[PDB]
Formats: sequence, C-alpha cells, structure tokens
Amino acid sequence: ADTIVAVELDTYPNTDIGDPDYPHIGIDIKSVRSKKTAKWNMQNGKVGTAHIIYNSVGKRLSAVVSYPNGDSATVSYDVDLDNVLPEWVRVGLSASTGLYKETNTILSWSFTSKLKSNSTHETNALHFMFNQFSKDQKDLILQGDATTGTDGNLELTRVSSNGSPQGSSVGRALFYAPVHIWESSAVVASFDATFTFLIKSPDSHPADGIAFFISNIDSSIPSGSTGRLLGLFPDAN
Ligand SMILES: CO[C@H]1O[C@H](CO)[C@@H](O)[C@H](O)[C@@H]1O[C@H]1O[C@H](CO)[C@@H](O)[C@H](O)[C@@H]1O
Ligand SMILES: [Ca+2]
Ligand SMILES: [Mn+2]
Repeated sequence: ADTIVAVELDTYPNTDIGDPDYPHIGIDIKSVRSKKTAKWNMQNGKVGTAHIIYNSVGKRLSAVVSYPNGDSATVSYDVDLDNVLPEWVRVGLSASTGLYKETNTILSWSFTSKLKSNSTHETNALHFMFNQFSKDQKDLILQGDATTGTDGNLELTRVSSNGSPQGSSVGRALFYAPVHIWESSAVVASFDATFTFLIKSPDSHPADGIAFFISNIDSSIPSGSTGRLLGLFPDAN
C-alpha cells in the first residue's frame, strides 16, 4: 500500500472507526485513524484556511484550520517523519464525499519544502503556490474526480454544473514534481502547506472531508477510498 501522512479536515464523524463524535481536524500517520484530533467547527459555505507545518528539528507536525470569523481548530503531533515517509514523496490534496456530500473546493494551495544540510545556505527547496487553478493545470496530477476549472478553483470532488456537490466522490491533486521531503544529511527538513477551501453542503451532515497529504511518489487513490477513507487509505485500519 501507499505510505500516507495527512492532515485531515474530517467533516463527518465515523465513530465506528475512531473518529470523535464531531467534525475534526486530525493528523493521520499511516492510518485514517488519526493519532491526534481536535474538534473542528466546519462553517458551511465559508472559505477556510488550513496551515500545516513540520520540521525535522521540533519533529512536531502541526495544523490549524481557520475561518475568517476567527474560529479555528488546531492539532499537533510529535512524530519524526524521517521514520515514516520515504525520502522522496509527492504532496497533495485529497477529498471525498460519501452517502453525504459537500463541495471540496480548493481555492488556493501553497507548499514549501526545504532541506538545509551542513553549512551556509547549501539548501534544496521547492515552493509552489496556486491562487488560481487553470482548466489544464499541467503541474498538477489530478486523480479520481478532481478537476480544475476556468473558475480558478480545484474541485477535488464532483460538483454538478448547478453547483451541487455529488456523493460517492473522491479526488486528489498532487503536485507534479516529487519532493525531497527529508534526507539523512539534512540538518533541517521542513515543510509548510497552506490551502484554502470552500466546503458547502445541502446535507445537515456534510461529508467527508479534505486532507493535505504526503505520500510515496507513485501514490494513487486506493480502491474503495471514497467516504470516510478520504481518498487516502485502502481501509480503516
Ligand atoms: C454512511 O456511511 C457512508 O457515508 C459516510 C458519509 O459520507 C462515509 O463516511 C462512509 O464511508 C460511508 O460511505 C460509503 O458508503 C456510501 C453509501 O452509503 C457511499 O456513497 C460512499 O462512496 C462510501 O462507499
Ligand atoms: Ca470521518
Ligand atoms: Mn477522522
């Protein structure tokens, strides 16, 4: 299977697989069953911002998700990602819907990874920023139902022409270039990601969420990973 590290914005409590009984943000290390969660107020129809931060010094993967009214949720988890991820990864966004649904609209996404080795600024770095997506976004690998639009957005999961999100959808977007996420001689290996998103649902209980994830370079949507598996995992183990 793929190796996945993810920050999930999980809109739908699947309490049978260890979700807390509320929408939550979570840090997922090789399992959809978050190692750490925090209660999250998803604001229907509002634009949220997720920030994900990690560095190999503090070895603490942190995320905050906020809305313009100042509400936010944060989760941090101490983890040495050297021992979790392969040296080379791809980074992406993933989302799903299920029996319940929501738009999983990404309005922007940025990412920075740096490897700072030994001495003065001999550093490798990758940064990308999308504040507008184009219909044919050649530097994104779109998987599943994910599309980019003339509207400038990345719709991770299916949305009708009429703007209605569809159930049973899963989609991801990975940045085209592999990322050298850590390296043995790197004194600091850090990454940061930010994305903004608009989750809107007619459903009184939207589902299923959006994740920022880091995976092996050849990561693909696992079979049967709509709904609670967020397009990240082949099962709920
Ligand atoms: C009730 O459980 C389903 O829906 C929730 C909310 O969307 C998901 O978290 C959960 O994984 C289940 O989704 C599966 O079943 C749905 C139909 O019941 C289907 O639409 C989904 O694609 C998924 O297979
Ligand atoms: Ca869930
Ligand atoms: Mn969860």
